[PDB]
Amino acid sequence: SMSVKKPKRDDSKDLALCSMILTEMETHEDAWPFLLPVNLKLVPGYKKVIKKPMDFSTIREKLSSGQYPNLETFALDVRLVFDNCETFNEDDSDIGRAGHNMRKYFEKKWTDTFK
Repeated sequence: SMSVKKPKRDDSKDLALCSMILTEMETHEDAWPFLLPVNLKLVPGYKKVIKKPMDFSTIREKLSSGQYPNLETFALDVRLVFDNCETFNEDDSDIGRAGHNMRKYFEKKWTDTFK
C-alpha cells in the first residue's frame, strides 16, 4: 500500500532474457506454423474465429520496440500463439502437435529462467 512495498525483484535483465527465449522458440524445428502471421486472405475462417492473431515475428517486433510493459505481458502473447493454434487445429494434425510441443518447450524455459 502507500509507502509499504515488498522488496524490489531485479527486472533489469528481463528484456534480454525474453529475447533469448524467443530466439530459442524461433529456431525450434517445430516453429514453422508460428513464424509469420496466418495469411487472413488465404485461410478461410481464421479472421472471424481468431479474435486476436499472434505469431513469433509479431512478438519479436513488439519486444524490440518496447511494447511489452513487463515479462508477464510477453508470456501472455506467447501463450496466445498456442491458444490460437489449439482453437483452429485438431490435436491429431502436424500443426496441432507442433503447438503442444512448442507450448511445453516454452513453459519449461519460462520456469527455468524466472521461477
